Amino acid sequence: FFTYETPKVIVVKSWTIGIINRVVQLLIISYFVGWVFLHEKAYQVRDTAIESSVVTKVKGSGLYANRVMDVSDYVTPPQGTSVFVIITKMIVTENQMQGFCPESEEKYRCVSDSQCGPERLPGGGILTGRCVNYSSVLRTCEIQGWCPTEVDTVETPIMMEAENFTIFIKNSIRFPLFNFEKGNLLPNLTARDMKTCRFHPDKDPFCPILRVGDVVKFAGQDFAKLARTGGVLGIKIGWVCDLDKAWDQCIPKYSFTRLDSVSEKSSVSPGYNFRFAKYYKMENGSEYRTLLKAFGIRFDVLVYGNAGKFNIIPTIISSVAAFTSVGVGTVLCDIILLNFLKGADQYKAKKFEEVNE
Amino acid sequence: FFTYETPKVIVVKSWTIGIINRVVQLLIISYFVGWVFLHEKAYQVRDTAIESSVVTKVKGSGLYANRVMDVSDYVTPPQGTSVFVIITKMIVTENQMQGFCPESEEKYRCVSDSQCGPERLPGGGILTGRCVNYSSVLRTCEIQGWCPTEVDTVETPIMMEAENFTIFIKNSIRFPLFNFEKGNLLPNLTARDMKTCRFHPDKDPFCPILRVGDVVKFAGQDFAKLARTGGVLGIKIGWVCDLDKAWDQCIPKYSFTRLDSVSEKSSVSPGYNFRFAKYYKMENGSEYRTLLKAFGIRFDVLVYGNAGKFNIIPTIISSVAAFTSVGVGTVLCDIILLNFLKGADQYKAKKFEEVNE
Amino acid sequence: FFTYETPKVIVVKSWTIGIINRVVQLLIISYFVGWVFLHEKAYQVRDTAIESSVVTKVKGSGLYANRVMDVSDYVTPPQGTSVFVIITKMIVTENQMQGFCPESEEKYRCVSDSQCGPERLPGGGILTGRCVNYSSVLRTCEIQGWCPTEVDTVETPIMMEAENFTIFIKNSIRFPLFNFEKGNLLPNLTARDMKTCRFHPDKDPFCPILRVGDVVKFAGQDFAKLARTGGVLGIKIGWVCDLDKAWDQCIPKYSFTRLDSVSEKSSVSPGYNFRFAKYYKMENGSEYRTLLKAFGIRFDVLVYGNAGKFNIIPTIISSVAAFTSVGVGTVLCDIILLNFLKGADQYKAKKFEEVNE
Ligand SMILES: Nc1ncnc2c1ncn2[C@@H]1O[C@H](COP(=O)(O)OP(=O)(O)OP(=O)(O)O)[C@@H](O)[C@H]1O
Ligand SMILES: Nc1ncnc2c1ncn2[C@@H]1O[C@H](COP(=O)(O)OP(=O)(O)OP(=O)(O)O)[C@@H](O)[C@H]1O
Ligand SMILES: Nc1ncnc2c1ncn2[C@@H]1O[C@H](COP(=O)(O)OP(=O)(O)OP(=O)(O)O)[C@@H](O)[C@H]1O
Ligand SMILES: OC[C@H]1O[C@H](O[C@H]2[C@H](O)[C@@H](O)[C@@H](O)O[C@@H]2CO)[C@H](O)[C@@H](O)[C@@H]1O
Ligand SMILES: OC[C@H]1O[C@H](O[C@H]2[C@H](O)[C@@H](O)[C@@H](O)O[C@@H]2CO)[C@H](O)[C@@H](O)[C@@H]1O
Ligand SMILES: OC[C@H]1O[C@H](O[C@H]2[C@H](O)[C@@H](O)[C@@H](O)O[C@@H]2CO)[C@H](O)[C@@H](O)[C@@H]1O
Ligand SMILES: OC[C@H]1O[C@H](O[C@H]2[C@H](O)[C@@H](O)[C@@H](O)O[C@@H]2CO)[C@H](O)[C@@H](O)[C@@H]1O
Ligand SMILES: OC[C@H]1O[C@H](O[C@H]2[C@H](O)[C@@H](O)[C@@H](O)O[C@@H]2CO)[C@H](O)[C@@H](O)[C@@H]1O
Ligand SMILES: OC[C@H]1O[C@H](O[C@H]2[C@H](O)[C@@H](O)[C@@H](O)O[C@@H]2CO)[C@H](O)[C@@H](O)[C@@H]1O
Ligand SMILES: *[C@@H]1O[C@H](CO)[C@@H](O)[C@H](O)[C@H]1NC(C)=O
Ligand SMILES: *[C@@H]1O[C@H](CO)[C@@H](O)[C@H](O)[C@H]1NC(C)=O
Ligand SMILES: *[C@@H]1O[C@H](CO)[C@@H](O)[C@H](O)[C@H]1NC(C)=O
Ligand SMILES: *[C@@H]1O[C@H](CO)[C@@H](O)[C@H](O)[C@H]1NC(C)=O
Ligand SMILES: *[C@@H]1O[C@H](CO)[C@@H](O)[C@H](O)[C@H]1NC(C)=O
Ligand SMILES: *[C@@H]1O[C@H](CO)[C@@H](O)[C@H](O)[C@H]1NC(C)=O
Ligand SMILES: *[C@@H]1O[C@H](CO)[C@@H](O)[C@H](O)[C@H]1NC(C)=O
Ligand SMILES: *[C@@H]1O[C@H](CO)[C@@H](O)[C@H](O)[C@H]1NC(C)=O
Ligand SMILES: *[C@@H]1O[C@H](CO)[C@@H](O)[C@H](O)[C@H]1NC(C)=O
Ligand SMILES: *[C@@H]1O[C@H](CO)[C@@H](O)[C@H](O)[C@H]1NC(C)=O
Ligand SMILES: *[C@@H]1O[C@H](CO)[C@@H](O)[C@H](O)[C@H]1NC(C)=O
Ligand SMILES: *[C@@H]1O[C@H](CO)[C@@H](O)[C@H](O)[C@H]1NC(C)=O
Ligand SMILES: NC(=O)CN(CC(=O)O)CC(=O)O
Repeated sequence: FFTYETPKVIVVKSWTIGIINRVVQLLIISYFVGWVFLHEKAYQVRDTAIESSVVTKVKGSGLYANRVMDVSDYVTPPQGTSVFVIITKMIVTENQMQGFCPESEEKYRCVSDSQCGPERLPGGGILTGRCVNYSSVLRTCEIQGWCPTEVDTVETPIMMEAENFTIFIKNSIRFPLFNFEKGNLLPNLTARDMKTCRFHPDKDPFCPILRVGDVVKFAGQDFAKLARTGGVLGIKIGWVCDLDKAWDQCIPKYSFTRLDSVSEKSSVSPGYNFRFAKYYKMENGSEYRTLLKAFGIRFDVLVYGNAGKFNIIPTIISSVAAFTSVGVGTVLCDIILLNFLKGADQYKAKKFEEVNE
Repeated sequence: FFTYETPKVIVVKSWTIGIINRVVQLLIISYFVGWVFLHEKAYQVRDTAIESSVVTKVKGSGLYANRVMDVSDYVTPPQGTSVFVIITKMIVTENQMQGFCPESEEKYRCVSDSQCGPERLPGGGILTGRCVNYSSVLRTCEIQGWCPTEVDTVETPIMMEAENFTIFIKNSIRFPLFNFEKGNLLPNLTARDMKTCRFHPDKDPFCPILRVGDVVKFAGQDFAKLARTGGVLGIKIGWVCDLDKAWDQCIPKYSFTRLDSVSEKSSVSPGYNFRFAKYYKMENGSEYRTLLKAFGIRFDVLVYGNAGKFNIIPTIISSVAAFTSVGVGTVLCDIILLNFLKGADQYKAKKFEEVNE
Repeated sequence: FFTYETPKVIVVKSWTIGIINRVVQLLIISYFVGWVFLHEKAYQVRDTAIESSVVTKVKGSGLYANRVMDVSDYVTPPQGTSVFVIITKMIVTENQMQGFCPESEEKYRCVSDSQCGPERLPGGGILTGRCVNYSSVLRTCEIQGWCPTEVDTVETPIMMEAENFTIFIKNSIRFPLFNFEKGNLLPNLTARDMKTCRFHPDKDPFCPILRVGDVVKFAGQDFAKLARTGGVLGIKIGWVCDLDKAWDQCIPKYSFTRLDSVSEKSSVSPGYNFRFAKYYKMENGSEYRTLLKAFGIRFDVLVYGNAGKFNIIPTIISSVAAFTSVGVGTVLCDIILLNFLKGADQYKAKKFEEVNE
């Protein structure tokens, strides 16, 4: 049945409620224009599924254990991904072989073979149950495994030179929704630039060479301590780009932080270290290995971003929401008009028609 | 033109439609108060961009191949990240050298040199085209590469002791929106605690030491089988925290599962294994290597979470949505009033004014 | 006070505005039925927190440096995760030892000891400050470190055979919201299938064997060049599944691309390479190593997806939004009726009641 309903309406002409209503409407409109559209950029589509690729390479040489250490000695793993370690401190145990020997840590002290049992399984290898002489002063439980066991009585030095190593970060990102590609290596970067650019998160965001010490400082850490305990530093690269502006306005934002925050607050586990071994065998069949306890700084490059570009659909939908919402003022203007205008009684009479039954 | 419109309204006074309308309104209000605000916590802002850091360390010793294996023998890779493997089974091929030799697998059986060609490229090295004697009973295609080739006729044992290794998980998380930091190592964790805490997802979520066997059990797996085939276990740590409550109420939730689910359902690929080599060279220039086929359990620690905290903006917006929505009952109350109240005719007459032209 | 308000309404009976109003309503309804419900599937819940597991294994043998290279020689790292490298080109420096020696790169050319200082820290080891003879024609700064240093005067060949290696991808995914599990290895995959299936993103998405050369081609790259410079290829596996259809309708979508896009656009850094060393020691205590500069293709398997399944809550909410929105046509029908129907004056008179004071 083709019939169109529309409500009968009172049309007050008082100047007060006119200005007040037009004012409330102007406030709604201004809120949508200023906050929903400008600040929150509701007029554009957003891409958050950013595709990122990170390739890294470290350079620098250091003196440690009276030997020169280069990238292949101190960076692990070696494949140049977004997570890698620069080893800044080591505890080395040369020429371990499978056999029997006493633990060196005082935590394994024994006077009699009775104390050597399941109560102290952690560390070294498997206990024999015997109690043996580590030195003339100390006696410890005998173990079968890699011998001799490691010793941690005196602290080893750090590789101070590591503060001066360089990290090359080649980062490529793409917002697929807009088919947009950019990286921190601009296409006009020259060999000279690589030789002389000085990275700074504000002054030069497109220099791909970062000094380790600078990264540690930006993260609010003291290299002397971090290199002693080890830790984890995050290099966050953010691509928040407004594709309505120029390609050259899309700029990476570098943040630096320490990620293993629980470590600084903990007396039981203060840094980051791990153990690995170099494996050898003699001309004879038998095997031997060097055990290494490495302390270092773990870097992981975390890439995030979102892009926005003007689109008609969201603009239409959002403006429709604006116009639909401009009406909401009628509840306020109604309270005011019907209850606080000294002419309220007349308006209440004209607006409401009571009914009974 | 400062003019304020408002609609003329009928004001029924029937008790039935009064109670029914106030009831529908109470139902809307109660739905918003109970579901939108309480259950869905629409009164608070949410942070989902959680920053997580995971450091791991394994401890334990085992007997395998009549040698003691420690962390550096059986964990790979070694850097203590959120993904690592404990090797529970091995197939070892000692002292391989570059040369010529016959394949040992029956899948390469040949009677004549004709059968040795491109049809069987997988495995070993490059075929010479010749057919040679592996043993007096079996003959196989000759290959050039690492010799001798590996053999898989009889199954090797697993490292049962691995069920007893321990995994140390130091996890640090931060919700940046609220500048909130916490980890599974509480600041009051003591050396005694580390020596004696018993991890349980409910009874002790802040014990950082997890027993491998316990992890395998929580994931509904049988260590005896998993260690034979290899597999992938996920340790999920969830931080779902209501920052309106106390910091100490923010607690990690551990889940355990097997991630390579396709493996249990497959007859062709049942677990997880990989090959690597230890490289050596003699006093002579020539090189030789030990080849290793490792079966093990891959652990990856997956950290997720979201935080919520009271904020005024979303509370205002949501309550505005509540009041705006309370009106929607008028369509129902209209159907009822106008069509099912026995006094309907009068109301239809008072409400509608027909027009023609 | 149990009172029910309802507005007094004009009820035009003109056929024109009847058809026009019913038409606008039909357009709103059709927009919701066609776009909000069908295309955008607003009638179902969505799971985006997909759980994915990837296990990889490479197979193939190649000839390089007149030796046969198998998986343990050219894949790194070895643990078969979703990111791995196939090494396609190498620069080998045999039997390095700690000592003194001259740089070989012309970039370190010196005539006098004065030029050997901090200005050229990158590369090799630590400068002694002396200027020494590399050859009768060239002189370079002496360094202390691993000797001899590497040389890059003539380009080494690539491992062409790598185009023919195979990548086994076992991918298991689970949408937890719907407790849905599936992988690219179907449970009915047979050894024959593994021996003979030919992967294609459209014709055979469930073949888990991918030929390296095919992956390089799908990513729009030339193996001859990529294997020379190195690079990063992404294998994206997308699980976009409508759980209202059959389990067997849930199919993976393979995409291939090159992720280090900045490399092709850059003259300073064109590919992907990294350095590592094989470590040895003689019967004597002293150590020596082989240094390797590896160029290769990095593959990382990126798994994404979202699942949707019918649910009552979102259907109710969305249909409620449809009916609520069907009214919005009244502003348009009002403009038309009140201003463009030649009978407008009568309607304006019936609808509006002016008031003054
Ligand atoms: N898997 C594990 N099982 C039991 N205890 C562990 C484990 N991993 C670490 N720990 C203990 O937790 C504490 C902190 O570990 P952390 O690695 O930070 O210090 P550490 O002195 O390097 O430990 P260690 O030298 O024994 O490897 C130490 O007492 C350490 O022995
Ligand atoms: N890259 C590849 N190319 C061809 N076939 C492969 C590849 N990777 C694995 N396969 C085959 O898929 C099947 C399952 O592989 P899986 O690694 O689970 O078992 P496997 O017995 O350890 O295989 P293998 O011992 O040959 O490495 C095996 O038949 C294996 O040969
Ligand atoms: N950590 C770093 N510090 C300084 N320069 C670097 C660093 N990493 C790479 N570079 C330089 O950036 C340029 C591009 O590096 P890339 O690795 O792509 O090429 P390359 O020729 O393999 O470099 P190299 O052979 O010196 O390792 C080269 O000139 C290289 O020396
Ligand atoms: O500037 C190039 C850009 O123009 C258009 O975008 C507008 C944008 O909407 C405005 O906010 C303004 O600040 O920037 C542009 C006007 O110069 C389109 O995005 C497109 O045509 C083009 O990329
Ligand atoms: O507004 C962006 C919009 O993009 C897509 O919508 C497309 C649709 O995919 C096409 O079929 C086309 O015909 O209509 C739309 C044109 O923009 C997404 O499907 C949609 O989710 C997204 O909002
Ligand atoms: O309790 C400390 C906390 O108080 C405030 O939060 C309220 C919260 O809104 C209530 O739901 C209640 O359950 O908890 C708190 C009242 O004790 C604020 O969040 C803030 O002042 C403070 O952190
Ligand atoms: O409601 C949370 C809100 O936080 C931010 O809004 C800020 C804004 O960034 C500031 O400029 C400030 O002046 O106004 C708001 C105060 O909360 C986010 O911009 C916004 O997206 C988010 O909703
Ligand atoms: O088909 C099995 C499936 O049926 C139901 O889903 C409907 C779906 O809503 C329709 O769009 C249609 O295309 O597919 C199904 C009708 O065959 C339920 O999802 C459930 O009972 C079952 O899984
Ligand atoms: O519509 C999906 C819905 O799922 C969950 O809602 C559940 C709720 O968790 C249960 O307590 C149950 O009693 O009520 C709902 C039944 O679907 C989520 O809580 C909610 O966020 C989600 O929308
Ligand atoms: C170690 O042996 C020495 C002599 O061999 C002697 O001092 C003592 O018996 C042992 N040490 C301890 C602490 O018992
Ligand atoms: C870092 O290098 C500069 C010269 O490039 C040198 O002056 C400084 O001492 C170095 N720092 C350390 C800790 O060696
Ligand atoms: C390289 O191009 C970018 C892109 O606009 C520009 O900002 C930069 O100034 C250019 N570099 C030089 C040295 O001109
Ligand atoms: C091999 O010879 C070394 C001495 O050079 C000896 O220490 C080792 O025990 C021998 N092992 C075997 C198995 O003969
Ligand atoms: C292997 O050689 C032996 C003797 O050298 C003999 O049995 C036979 O010729 C070969 N084996 C087969 C299966 O042909
Ligand atoms: C694990 O350790 C306990 C003692 O700590 C021992 O009783 C048990 O036999 C061990 N399990 C295995 C499989 O060795
Ligand atoms: C450590 O602090 C947390 C934080 O409230 C608390 O729950 C726990 O009981 C404390 N531990 C001890 C041993 O008091
Ligand atoms: C090196 O010597 C060993 C014997 O010790 C021999 O097997 C090998 O073939 C020799 N290789 C070369 C290149 O001389
Ligand atoms: C290298 O030494 C040779 C002779 O020892 C001689 O040609 C010259 O002094 C040196 N080369 C240069 C370029 O000076
Ligand atoms: C790849 O293998 C086929 C046979 O399987 C062979 O014809 C082709 O030459 C190989 N490609 C290369 C580059 O060796
Ligand atoms: C294996 O099962 C899937 C699931 O429906 C099916 O699509 C496929 O055709 C099956 N394979 C064979 C060989 O029947
Ligand atoms: C070890 O012996 C080799 C010769 O075989 C010699 O080159 C090296 O300098 C020696 N090193 C030491 C520390 O004796
Ligand atoms: N301002 C509102 O949310 C009122 N809405 C109606 C509603 O969703 O309840 C108008 C609309 O968006 O169509």
